[PDB]
Amino acid sequence: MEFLKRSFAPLTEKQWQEIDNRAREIFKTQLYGRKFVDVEGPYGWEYAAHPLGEVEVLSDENEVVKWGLRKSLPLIELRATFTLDLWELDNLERGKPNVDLSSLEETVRKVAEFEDEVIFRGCEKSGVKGLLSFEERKIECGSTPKDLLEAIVRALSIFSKDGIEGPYTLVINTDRWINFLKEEAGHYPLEKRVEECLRGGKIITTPRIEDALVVSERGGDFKLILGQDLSIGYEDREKDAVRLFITETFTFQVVNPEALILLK
Amino acid sequence: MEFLKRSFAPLTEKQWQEIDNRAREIFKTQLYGRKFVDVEGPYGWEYAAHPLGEVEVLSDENEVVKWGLRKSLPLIELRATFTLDLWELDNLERGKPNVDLSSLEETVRKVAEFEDEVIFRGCEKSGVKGLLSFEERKIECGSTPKDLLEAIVRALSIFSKDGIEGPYTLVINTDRWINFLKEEAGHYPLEKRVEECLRGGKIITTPRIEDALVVSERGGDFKLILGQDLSIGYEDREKDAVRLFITETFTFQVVNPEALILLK
Amino acid sequence: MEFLKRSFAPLTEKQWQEIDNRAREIFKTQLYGRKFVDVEGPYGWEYAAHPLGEVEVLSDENEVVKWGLRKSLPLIELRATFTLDLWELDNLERGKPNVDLSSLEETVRKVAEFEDEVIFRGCEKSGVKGLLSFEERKIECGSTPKDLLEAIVRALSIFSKDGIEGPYTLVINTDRWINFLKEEAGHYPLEKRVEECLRGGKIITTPRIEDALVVSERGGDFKLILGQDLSIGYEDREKDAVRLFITETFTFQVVNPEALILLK
Ligand SMILES: Cc1cc2nc3c(=O)[nH]c(=O)nc-3n(C[C@H](O)[C@H](O)[C@H](O)COP(=O)(O)O)c2cc1C
Ligand SMILES: Cc1cc2nc3c(=O)[nH]c(=O)nc-3n(C[C@H](O)[C@H](O)[C@H](O)COP(=O)(O)O)c2cc1C
Ligand SMILES: Cc1cc2nc3c(=O)[nH]c(=O)nc-3n(C[C@H](O)[C@H](O)[C@H](O)COP(=O)(O)O)c2cc1C
Repeated sequence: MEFLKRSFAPLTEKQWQEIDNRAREIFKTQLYGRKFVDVEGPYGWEYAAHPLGEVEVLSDENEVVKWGLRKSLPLIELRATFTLDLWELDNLERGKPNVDLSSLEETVRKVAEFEDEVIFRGCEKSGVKGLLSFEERKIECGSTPKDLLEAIVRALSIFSKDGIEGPYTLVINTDRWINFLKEEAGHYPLEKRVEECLRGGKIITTPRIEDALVVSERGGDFKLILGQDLSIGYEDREKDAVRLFITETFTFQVVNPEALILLK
Repeated sequence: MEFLKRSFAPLTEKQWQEIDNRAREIFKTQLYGRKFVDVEGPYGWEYAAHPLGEVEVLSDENEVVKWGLRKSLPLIELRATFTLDLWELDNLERGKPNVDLSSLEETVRKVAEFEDEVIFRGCEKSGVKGLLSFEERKIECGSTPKDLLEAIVRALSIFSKDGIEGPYTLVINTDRWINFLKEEAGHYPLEKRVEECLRGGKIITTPRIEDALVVSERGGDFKLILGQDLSIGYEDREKDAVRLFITETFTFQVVNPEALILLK
Repeated sequence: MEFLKRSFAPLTEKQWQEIDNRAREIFKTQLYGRKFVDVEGPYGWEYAAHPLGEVEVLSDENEVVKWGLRKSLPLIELRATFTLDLWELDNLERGKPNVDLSSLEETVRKVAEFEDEVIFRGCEKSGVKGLLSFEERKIECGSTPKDLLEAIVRALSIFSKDGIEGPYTLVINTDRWINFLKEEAGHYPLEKRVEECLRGGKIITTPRIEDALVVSERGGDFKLILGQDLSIGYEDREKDAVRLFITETFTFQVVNPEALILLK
């Protein structure tokens, strides 16, 4: 929106859309949190807190007018600034297809890592509890593919007991997955066996957690509340480059922990 | 709305509307805060916090992704419960015009006093700063009517210097006003002189502050944010009476302190 | 107009209009000169001098081609620059109602004081003669309200003798007015008596002169020639704030001194 001072940057429309395309690609391929959680629609740049629907009573028991504050979740606003050399973008205007945007790539990766850290591990300052903070939803597993399949079927049985009925995904670490493939030596596609024992589910390999994780895709369980989605604006010009920034206002909420099962 | 479990109370429509009329009368005549502040429209029972439009940066200066929470004002939810004898309301159904509602009257007065305390003195727990907490907007005065008129004209000059241009009101204590009338012995109507020196303003006498107070009615200066306006619901029936409650979700915000001048 | 480089400032339309509203309020409430003088319409940013309709003959008496320059009043162009923190305005974009504009307020007050100094006391460098520079239009007065009323009726008689017939206003100092009220102890509203003896006039209390002053509102007596009215533009960005400026091109002319009577 107009708060992103994009129209005041010394960048043409083509340069802005190239930066936007690069950031969108990297964000789309590196936002592992947004692959299984539900994303609540942006409420605007002015959104400040998400209602938790609770009252914290702070009055004495003898008082006649008993009152209390309303519990809410404050929104986390992040701004990561990066400088892009202006001569390289002017070369983009000259016809250069491969324009150097390494600073933009690094900043986008850092922002995606920060958002995934908030989603998975949470933030204590903002009051958000991540996926990995629900220890009561944990079941053990082994390093054998048979152990993984048995853990998956046990997780499905737990989901059925809890009333969770929907598509299931396996959020497993990349290295762990690489290893599980290693003990699978020609017998059958391990990914296909996992998907079959996931009742037609899919596998999400992410370098954001150490152990594995199983969630249900039925929806309405894992909200990602957005005030303003990932956006790029302009701050100032440092006489050789332009200092752009990536901003996003958001919070996270695990509504139903029963739709979550941690392995190992 | 339907959260107020009014339809489950053993009260007919006539009894509910009599209770509502009595509460509305007492609230209308005893809500001195709502006589000069601006009332933002109710946002619903689900409103939790009012955006302050600020960011509290909580990241280190060396971090690449600098972030911060969004500042908001939590809503104060108050519930004051009262029991009304059911036989008296059934007598209301018999044709009794003067039905005993003394408990309702006392509870309404207590709720109005609580809201005015929040508006004027504020609450530290909820982060609201009241009118009387702005000491930098204070000018001295005397116990002589001439001193009051001079203080009023000085307050108007201060308002003109600050750019505040609108209708002005005098929020003075009842006893103080009674006294100022006492030193006015037949010379001229003191209220008329005050209103003339207020540039056509009016006088609000309230037993909610000790000293006097001057505000401008131009609007957009003193917001009273309402989530749910003053409403009456039903909790339970104590085998002889019905335990009804008065609920209200609200917060207060002094946007422009320049529209406020405290006397004495 | 486009000379005010407003479109090149890192401010959205909302921020510009908030700054404009604040400046307009303060200017409207603090421009005591523009409350009784006639304001000639803006002639544009290119206006340079106001014709006085005179010729200053600079040729010798023996010359055959006698010539002379045309007398004019040069326009006074003022630029007062102020820096507004950009983070506070971005908070305005976040939803903050009370945005800090203290620098803007101080600069607006300084500009208003400068314009009133030009109007009342005048400038010797630009050739403008202010209201207080007409000593031949002076009548004595006293510190008693009766003395003020007698001075007002004498000023009206002088106006009638001079042929000035129109609405009359009293431009009196704030402190002086406060005092005159002080000697008025319950007898009658002194402002009403002054307005009645002003033949239905009004009272303008200003902290811009020491003594009092009486003028007629008939019009066409006190011109405030404007080239460009009070406007706000943008100069540069100091890497944290934006250096905006307030500009105005104007001069002043007392056409008929007979429409002016100074008290004390
Ligand atoms: C701020 C506040 C909010 C309350 N909200 C509710 C509510 O949503 N539902 C409810 O039944 N009681 C509510 N109450 C009151 C009590 O929880 C309970 O209903 C009852 O009034 C207390 O009865 P007791 O004296 O047996 O504890 C609330 C009280 C306060 C002070
Ligand atoms: C959470 C957050 C919010 C920010 N919001 C703003 C803003 O609204 N406007 C702004 O100009 N800078 C904002 N910044 C950045 C700085 O305030 C400033 O603009 C600049 O980026 C810092 O430059 P410095 O290295 O000279 O301090 C924000 C930074 C963070 C971490
Ligand atoms: C620059 C200039 C402007 C003059 N303007 C006027 C004028 O507006 N009206 C006028 O009657 N005479 C004007 N005069 C001339 C004298 O003021 C006067 O009219 C007459 O010509 C002189 O006669 P004298 O020889 O008796 O002085 C002007 C002369 C000069 C050099």
